[PDB]
Amino acid sequence: EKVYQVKLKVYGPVHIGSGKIIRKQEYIYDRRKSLAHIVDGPNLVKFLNKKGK
RNA sequence: ACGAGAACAUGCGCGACAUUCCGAAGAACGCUGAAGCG
Repeated sequence: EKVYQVKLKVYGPVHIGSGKIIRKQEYIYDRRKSLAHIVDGPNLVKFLNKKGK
């Protein structure tokens, strides 16, 4: 059995899904900075509970 | 005034000794998190 090393050169963006979709409520979108902060829900909820927010 | 009268078919003695229910054996074969775009 022969073996080879596959080199996938990405000429177009590739999205292998994970079965999980989030909405703009779940994560952060700084439009002016144009950056999306992916956050985890439990930490945000506990932070808001600590801050009373 | 019975071929009769007594007279335990009895005594000591382990169904016991040696033994692997093991030997061989892939829970794996195929399987794009993807299709349409409203």
